[PDB]
Amino acid sequence: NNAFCAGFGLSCKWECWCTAHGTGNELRYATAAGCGDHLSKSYYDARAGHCLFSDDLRNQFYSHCSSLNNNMSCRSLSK
Repeated sequence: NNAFCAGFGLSCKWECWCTAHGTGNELRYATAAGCGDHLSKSYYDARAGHCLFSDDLRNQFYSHCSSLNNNMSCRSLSK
């Protein structure tokens, strides 16, 4: 849900991050720049350097990583 996800990083349904073209390396700073305060209802997890959300904000996050010339990878948090 949005309350617990954006608030504590709990009950989130998606975990996404920007990745570098060519190497596929995770890019924490690019990820942070489009998460938390930059994307309503998202939760930036500084330990993993990943962006989490309950609502499906993949389109919005995709646009962000792309604007920086990066790719995006997401994990569905499936039960």
